[PDB]
Formats: sequence, structure tokens, C-alpha cells
Amino acid sequence: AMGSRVVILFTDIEESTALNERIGDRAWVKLISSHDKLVSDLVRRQSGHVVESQGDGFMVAFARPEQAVRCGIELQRALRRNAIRVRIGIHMGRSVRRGDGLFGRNVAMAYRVAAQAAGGEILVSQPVRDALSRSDGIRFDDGREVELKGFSGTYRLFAVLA
Amino acid sequence: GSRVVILFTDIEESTALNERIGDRAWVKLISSHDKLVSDLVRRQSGHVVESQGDGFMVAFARPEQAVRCGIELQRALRRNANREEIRVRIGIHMGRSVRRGLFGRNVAMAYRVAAQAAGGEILVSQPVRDALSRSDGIRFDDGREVELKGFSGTYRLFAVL
Ligand SMILES: Nc1ncnc2c1ncn2[C@@H]1O[C@H](COP(=O)(O)OP(=O)(O)OP(=O)(O)O)[C@@H](O)[C@H]1O
Ligand SMILES: Nc1ncnc2c1ncn2[C@@H]1O[C@H](COP(=O)(O)OP(=O)(O)OP(=O)(O)O)[C@@H](O)[C@H]1O
Ligand SMILES: [Ca+2]
Ligand SMILES: [Ca+2]
Repeated sequence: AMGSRVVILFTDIEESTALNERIGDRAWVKLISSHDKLVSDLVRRQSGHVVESQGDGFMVAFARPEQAVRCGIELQRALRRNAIRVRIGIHMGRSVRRGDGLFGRNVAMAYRVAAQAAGGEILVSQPVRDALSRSDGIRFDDGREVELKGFSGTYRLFAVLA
Repeated sequence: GSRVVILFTDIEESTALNERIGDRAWVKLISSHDKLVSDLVRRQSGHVVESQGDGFMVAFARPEQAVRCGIELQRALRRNANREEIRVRIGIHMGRSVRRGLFGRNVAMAYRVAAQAAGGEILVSQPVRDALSRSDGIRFDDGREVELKGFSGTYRLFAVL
């Protein structure tokens, strides 16, 4: 349908509710605020754009898939340095721009991919894994077929290595 | 944070719906839905805080405003279904949440109530139920104990009849 091709990145903090209940709102608000600041800096460093700031994570838009992945790699490296565990999913395709937001099935797919990822892991769809086959120095695993809610059939998702 | 009533909406199987009608038709629907929700919220002096994908987070000062909004919304959706069909979950919780540019365990709690609700159903937390136990036009069931993700123990959620 309508829209231009874009790379969509979704973050998703693992077990944020349990963490919130554990440290309390005061400590939680301070933590997520610093987290928001961290993600914001890294996204800008890869020419990305934070589209929406959900309660647990963010939706981010990039022009190039390599920008999105590299942002993910740097984000995971920074979080481990501070050690919160975060899931990262990356998908690309056409998406409908409405206002300053993004809508469509590929937006849903993007989060779906992120939801399959483990804490501290970066997962990507096959189109992203294909667009980036021969790119130094980004390496993927062998992939795995998974069923995703709302979509028929199966989809192969790939994790970023190192 | 300050006291506030949080209402969450959540469309049932929106992804499958998106795939069935296509992005073009999908944007028409959610846009139309966005206006319907927003107008009813405003009528109850509520304010739409966020629109995370297929749902909305709404803040009310008083609990009766949130429930009355939920009832009118579910009545409106049913009226649209009889005349694409869309089922929506509604969860309502009240508690203190910090305002940043809303955040807090009570924001998460509010969503959790909505997620437990069936399509076309309105679920409310115990505090909301107690505040409106004798409200006009509002009646609740006997409620049911449930386990909520991230929260220890169990919580009793009441449905608006
Ligand atoms: N279906 C949904 N639609 C919109 N927002 C959601 C949805 N599910 C969760 N959220 C947002 O994310 C928050 C809850 O996070 P979530 O459901 O991811 O659980 P969590 O505690 O972080 O654990 P985990 O991610 O490990 O499952 C909610 O407060 C809500 O704001
Ligand atoms: N944990 C979460 N944090 C933030 N946003 C979420 C979360 N879970 C879901 N969402 C948002 O909700 C949208 C659809 O999610 P959802 O799981 O509600 O799909 P669905 O097809 O409506 O399934 P269901 O019928 O179970 O609601 C996604 O595109 C995403 O933007
Ligand atoms: Ca989460
Ligand atoms: Ca939904």
C-alpha cells in the first residue's frame, strides 16, 4: 500500500513491571529518564529518529538497515557497561506516515520481531538479514522459523552476533 | 506523582485485522476510531495522553468520568458493528503516577487490567469499583481474582455490567 520504505527499530525492556515494583516508582522514574537520554543520544549518532516513546521502550526510524543494527549494537554494549536488559527487533518495508508517526502491518511486524528477542539480544527480519549479507562487520546467526501473532505462515528471524 | 484515573484501550487482534483489510483501509479505520474515542473522552472532560499503536492511554480526574466514557465507547462500537468490525478491551485503574512531559507502576497496572479484559468488556481495579459502588448508571459483577504479570499476589478485577 502507500508509504515509503523505512527501517523500524523497536526496543522493549525485559520484565519492567517486576523491576518497577522492586525498586519503586521514584527509582524507576529516575532510571527510565536516564535510559531515555541514553537511547536518544545513540539514535542520533546513527541518524535515526525516535518516533514514539512507549512506557517500556521506543520505536525508532532509520533510512538504512546498517544504521539501525549498528545503533542496536552500540545500545546493547552501553547497557551491559552500566550493568536493565532490553530486547531489540529490527524490520524494514513500506510504512504509512501519519503525522510524525508510523502505521501499518510492518510496524506491527517490527515490534513482533522485538518481542521474540531475548534480553540483551538483537533480532532482525529476513529482509534486514538479506539487505545486510555482505556488510563488514555485521554478522548474523543461522536464523530460526517462528510463528508471529497476526501473521499467517512462519517467518525466519536472525540474531546479531558479537 | 499526583492522583489520577487511567483508562487504557486495546483493540483485539489488531494485527490480524491489519493484515486482512490492508494498510490503506487500516489507517482509515484507526483514524476514525481515534476520533470517536477522543470525542467521547472530551465529553467526559478526560484527556488523551498517549496513542501507543492500536490503543490509547487516557487520564481522568475522577473515576466516574472514566467508566461513563468506557460505557459510551463500548455502546458506540457496538452501534458501528451493527451498521469493519472492531472489538476493544478497556481497563481502568486509579492511583498516583509521575508526570513526565505518565509513568509508574499504576500506569502499568492500568494496562494490565485492560489486557485481562475480553473484547467489548470493561474491567476496573478494586479501588475504582469501591469509589463507584453506589454510582448511578453503573453496576459491577462480583469480580474475579487474577494473577498479573510483574505484580506479586493476586488482584480482584470487576466488570462493568
Ligand atoms: N498490547 C499492548 N499495547 C500497547 N502497549 C502495551 C501492550 N503491551 C504492553 N504495553 C506497554 O508496555 C508496558 C508493559 O510491558 P510488558 O507488557 O512488556 O511487560 P514487562 O513487564 O515489561 O515484561 P516483559 O516485557 O518481559 O513481558 C505496559 O505498561 C504498556 O504501556
Ligand atoms: N510490550 C509492549 N510495549 C509497547 N508496545 C506494545 C507492547 N506490546 C504490544 N505493543 C503495541 O501493540 C501493537 C499490537 O500489539 P498486540 O499484542 O495488541 O497485537 P494484537 O494483534 O492486537 O494482539 P491482541 O489481540 O492480543 O491484542 C504493536 O504494534 C505494538 O506497537
Ligand atoms: Ca517490556
Ligand atoms: Ca491489541
